[PDB]
Amino acid sequence: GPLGSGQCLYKISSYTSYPMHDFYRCHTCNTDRNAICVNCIKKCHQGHDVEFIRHDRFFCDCGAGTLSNPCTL
Amino acid sequence: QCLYKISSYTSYPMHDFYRCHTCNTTDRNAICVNCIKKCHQGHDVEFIRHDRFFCDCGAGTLSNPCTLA
Ligand SMILES: [Zn+2]
Ligand SMILES: [Zn+2]
Ligand SMILES: [Zn+2]
Ligand SMILES: [Zn+2]
Ligand SMILES: [Zn+2]
Ligand SMILES: [Zn+2]
Ligand SMILES: [Zn+2]
Repeated sequence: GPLGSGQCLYKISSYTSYPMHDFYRCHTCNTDRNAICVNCIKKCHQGHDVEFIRHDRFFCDCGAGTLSNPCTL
Repeated sequence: QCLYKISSYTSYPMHDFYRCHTCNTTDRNAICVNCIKKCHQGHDVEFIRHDRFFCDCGAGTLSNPCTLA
């Protein structure tokens, strides 16, 4: 298998999957964008207009090449 | 004071990034501090701080009170 595909945890995928977290935004309660935990979104905002959001602490749209201009770094 | 205290735990799980409203072809983008300075100089940028465990609902910041407290 490719390098980094073993089952020892000292491998790249352990580090790149680690700094992620998920939360919800409720657009029904609004306009300053809020952040809501999963338990509250399911119980406190049942039937509301909700949005799932996943954050990667180190992800950068600029360096990732998703913006109109290429990253200068 | 000793660092083994509640405030150490409550300050730890935070991270910050920038949104560039000038570069709006990617909606709700996330940009690092180095890129916002060198790649988006003069753009309409917004600093955003997030706490992994913060919840506006439980915090009482929304119109209705939280039902899970
Ligand atoms: Zn909550
Ligand atoms: Zn709501
Ligand atoms: Zn950049
Ligand atoms: Zn970047
Ligand atoms: Zn920009
Ligand atoms: Zn976050
Ligand atoms: Zn709640």
